[PDB]
Amino acid sequence: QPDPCSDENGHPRRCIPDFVNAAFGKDVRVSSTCGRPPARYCVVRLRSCHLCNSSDPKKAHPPAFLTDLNNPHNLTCWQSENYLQFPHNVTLTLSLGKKFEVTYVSLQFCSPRPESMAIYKSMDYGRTWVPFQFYSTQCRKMYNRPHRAPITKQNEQEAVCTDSHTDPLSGGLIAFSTLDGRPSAHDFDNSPVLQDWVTATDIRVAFSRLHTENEDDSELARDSYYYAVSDLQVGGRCKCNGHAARCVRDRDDSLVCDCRHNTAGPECDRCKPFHYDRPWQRATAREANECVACNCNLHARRCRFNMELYKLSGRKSGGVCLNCRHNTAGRHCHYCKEGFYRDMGKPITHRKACKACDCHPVGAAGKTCNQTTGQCPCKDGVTGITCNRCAKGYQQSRSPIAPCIKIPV
Amino acid sequence: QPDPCSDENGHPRRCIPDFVNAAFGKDVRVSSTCGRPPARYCVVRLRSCHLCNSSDPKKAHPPAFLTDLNNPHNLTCWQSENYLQFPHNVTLTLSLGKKFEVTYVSLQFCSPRPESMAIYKSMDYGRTWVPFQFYSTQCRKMYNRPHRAPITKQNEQEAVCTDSHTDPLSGGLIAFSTLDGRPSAHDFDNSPVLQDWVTATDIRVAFSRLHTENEDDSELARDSYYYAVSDLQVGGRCKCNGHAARCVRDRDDSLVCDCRHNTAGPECDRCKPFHYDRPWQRATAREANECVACNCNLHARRCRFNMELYKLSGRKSGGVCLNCRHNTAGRHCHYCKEGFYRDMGKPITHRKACKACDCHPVGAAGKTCNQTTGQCPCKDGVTGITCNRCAKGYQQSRSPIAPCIKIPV
Ligand SMILES: *[C@@H]1O[C@H](CO[C@@H]2O[C@@H](C)[C@@H](O)[C@@H](O)[C@@H]2O)[C@@H](O[C@@H]2O[C@H](CO)[C@@H](O)[C@H](O)[C@H]2NC(C)=O)[C@H](O)[C@H]1NC(C)=O
Ligand SMILES: *[C@@H]1O[C@H](CO[C@@H]2O[C@@H](C)[C@@H](O)[C@@H](O)[C@@H]2O)[C@@H](O[C@@H]2O[C@H](CO)[C@@H](O)[C@H](O)[C@H]2NC(C)=O)[C@H](O)[C@H]1NC(C)=O
Ligand SMILES: *[C@@H]1O[C@H](CO)[C@@H](O[C@@H]2O[C@H](CO)[C@@H](O)[C@H](O)[C@H]2NC(C)=O)[C@H](O)[C@H]1NC(C)=O
Ligand SMILES: *[C@@H]1O[C@H](CO)[C@@H](O[C@@H]2O[C@H](CO)[C@@H](O)[C@H](O)[C@H]2NC(C)=O)[C@H](O)[C@H]1NC(C)=O
Ligand SMILES: *[C@@H]1O[C@H](CO)[C@@H](O)[C@H](O)[C@H]1NC(C)=O
Ligand SMILES: *[C@@H]1O[C@H](CO)[C@@H](O)[C@H](O)[C@H]1NC(C)=O
Ligand SMILES: [Sm+3]
Ligand SMILES: [Sm+3]
Ligand SMILES: [Sm+3]
Ligand SMILES: [Sm+3]
Ligand SMILES: [Sm+3]
Ligand SMILES: [Sm+3]
Ligand SMILES: [Sm+3]
Ligand SMILES: [Sm+3]
Repeated sequence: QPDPCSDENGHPRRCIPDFVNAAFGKDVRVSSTCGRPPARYCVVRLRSCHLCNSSDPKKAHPPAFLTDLNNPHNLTCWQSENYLQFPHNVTLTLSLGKKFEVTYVSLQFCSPRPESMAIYKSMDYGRTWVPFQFYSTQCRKMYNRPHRAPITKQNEQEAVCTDSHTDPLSGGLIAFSTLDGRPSAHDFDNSPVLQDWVTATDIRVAFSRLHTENEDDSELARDSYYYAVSDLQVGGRCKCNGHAARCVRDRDDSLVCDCRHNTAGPECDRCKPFHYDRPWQRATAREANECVACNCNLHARRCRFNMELYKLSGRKSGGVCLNCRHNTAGRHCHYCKEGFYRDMGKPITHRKACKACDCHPVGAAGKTCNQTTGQCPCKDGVTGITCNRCAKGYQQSRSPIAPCIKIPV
Repeated sequence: QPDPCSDENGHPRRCIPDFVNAAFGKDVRVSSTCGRPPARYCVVRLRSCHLCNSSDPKKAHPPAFLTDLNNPHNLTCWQSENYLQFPHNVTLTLSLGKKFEVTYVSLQFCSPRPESMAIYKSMDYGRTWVPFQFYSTQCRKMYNRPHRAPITKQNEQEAVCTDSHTDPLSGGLIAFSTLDGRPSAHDFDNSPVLQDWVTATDIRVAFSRLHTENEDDSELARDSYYYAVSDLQVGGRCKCNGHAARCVRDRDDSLVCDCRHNTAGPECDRCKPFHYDRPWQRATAREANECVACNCNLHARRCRFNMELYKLSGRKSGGVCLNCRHNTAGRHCHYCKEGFYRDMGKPITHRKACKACDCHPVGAAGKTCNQTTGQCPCKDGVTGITCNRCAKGYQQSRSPIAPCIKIPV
């Protein structure tokens, strides 16, 4: 069970959390639940009505039932409140509290499937919602949607209406594939819009009309106007952009990717401090697109990225250093500032590879060193890096203006 | 009659003024002169006394007579006042008002030569005097001097006493050679002390006892106790140290060498402004020892000499420049100061052969040029003297930190 982000040889490798039913176990918020106050429900010569009493445990159908274990034997099932009018839309809302890549959303009913329902998603933690899938026989009437609309390479963030659900009365499932039907699911791994389509922080499914005049017209309701669902599932992985092997509870229970590849953020959607030599790209299966640290030769704490710099190279590197501290300067603090010179004995990384100009006042003709070698501008007859000694064939005078005069012969 | 200081080829040549009788024509100052009031003088069986009357022109003997033309015929002669006691010293003082190199001092008497006289000189324009020559029979008694003292190579600034004058009564000369007798007159041209010995700004000759008991003891005087001199001469040249062809009247009649060889002063005893590359030596017959101008490549008005500098070379040059003005510096203002660089197009002498560092702010890694070539410290990929253009194989970025990034291939 090795590190999935760490390739063999300690290298980077794209990594994504286990695929899960994110709904499982989690508490779902339903607009209507039978049992409060207790009331009998007929179950349709099929009329065998039983009691839904919320208090009475063995005869209750709470929303908890929606998500717990479902085995055909001793199966368990939530049930909406009864005698629904027509205008109704009964809603189940699920809040993951983290961005997810959802592959499917599936419900299994104990009641007959709705004639109209609609799946929604929140990308924004519950403030606004988006059409995900529509199900109805009368598409244009109920949801104002073309029936079985086509999905071009454009307009493939389209939430379609379909009669697929209409096929049953004793129960049965209706499941929604997010990727199915889209043209660009060939290579989702590098699809910018399908990677956005399959993202949700909350999920909401809203039944809006039941499967019913022959007896008595179309108006008032009866014991059998209710919905029941046994198992809700949203299948998908935690949204980590491939830079994390799992999600996990942060400080203060805000579930978040355990980020890797020198990425940070809740979705690993960015690079980690001082790791800005390369732009944050989402990890594909080909290149793990980790965040490589800029290089400052140990003379800068902070760092910055320039995209031109990246583009101007072979898309190799674009990092930049800030306030080079040890009398260094340059993009990478690579060279020694004016007024100093590269101490060649120390290595550039060393705190003190930049040494100062204690050049000779009389000897040298200037104050500033060569910024590599240290050589000061020697007066005509003086030699040395400091210009602190007369060339051979010259004699030291007491004069500051000119020491080291020519001996002739 | 060409320039004697200017050798053929316009070169330097030692030059000295015409040799002269400096006393000639000049007014002499005598302590005693007969004629005021008129009195008869006996001239010694020789007693043929005539009249000295200062007013009476044809019978006067003023000091003017001492120096004017002297031809044996119609000769002319000054005469001291008469009836001199013994203590007397009668003095003739001559003031040249300029330093001279005197070869001889000669007097010709109409009276009998003194038994004691003494020649003196002033080197200091009349304040103090120095023994030059002594003449007496009683040397130790009169002048307190050894008779015919010898003249070593040392102690050859000695003023000797001699009986040379004693050999006559009707007249006759007594002349004094300054150089005669000295050992170092072989090469006076390069003798430091004989060149000093023969120097005088004033000359004074003092008769102190006459050439007389057989008749009447030794006490009171008679008509014939007087001195008379016909021609006084001091022979010599104007003291120019060989750097001037003649002396001549300055502003305000202060006679002075017309100095040459880039020398100045009254005696040409020094070098002329900004001509201090070589110490002032007196011109010998071998080397004219002119004053060579120091070199400042036209960037300094003033200049100075260092003797160490001269000694440190092959006694070649020792000049130094002051406040190099055109952003130059150095002994000769030879190089360009820091913050500038030698404009190689102009010649060093040009006002503007020092050009400034308008180096590139982004391109170059420093503010200061090479002080010869101008090259600034180029950042890694930039080329140019200003570092104002990217090297080939590099692409200009908008970044100040690093423009001119590597194109790879
Ligand atoms: C069911 O849904 C829509 C609205 O969706 C939600 O309904 C509730 C379950 C609750 O979640 C609300 O916050 C949502 O608005 C119903 O009709 C719409 O709701 C607005 C309420 O602001 C109402 O004014 C309009 O009739 C509708 N607005 C828009 C923009 O369409 C409706 O009852 C059901 N929908 C269908 C298609 O039957
Ligand atoms: C003649 O000379 C000396 C002094 O020389 C000068 O005498 C005058 C002509 C006048 O020029 C003075 O200014 C000079 O001093 C006579 O004796 C000396 O003179 C000083 C006077 O200050 C006197 O006190 C001393 O006797 C002498 N001083 C010294 C230092 O010797 C003297 O009359 C004559 N000399 C001889 C040798 O006979
Ligand atoms: C430091 O010295 C270097 C090396 O001399 C300077 O750059 C060189 O100048 C020579 C001059 O002959 C050229 O031949 C080289 O091509 C240059 N090499 C480079 C620019 O890498 C440089 O200008 C000096 N810099 C400082 C700050 O003194
Ligand atoms: C100006 O540049 C010169 C020439 O590069 C510097 O002196 C030379 O440095 C090189 C380095 O490779 C040596 O090989 C030469 O021997 C040096 N020549 C000299 C000293 O004459 C000099 O230090 C620089 N001066 C300034 C003011 O920038
Ligand atoms: C529902 O069950 C609770 C708990 O036993 C009880 O209080 C209530 O009476 C029941 N209601 C009916 C209608 O049986
Ligand atoms: C000297 O000459 C002047 C001018 O002739 C005269 O005044 C004076 O009397 C003369 N003295 C004697 C003593 O002859
Ligand atoms: Sm590998
Ligand atoms: Sm696993
Ligand atoms: Sm269940
Ligand atoms: Sm009926
Ligand atoms: Sm010649
Ligand atoms: Sm001549
Ligand atoms: Sm005469
Ligand atoms: Sm007698």
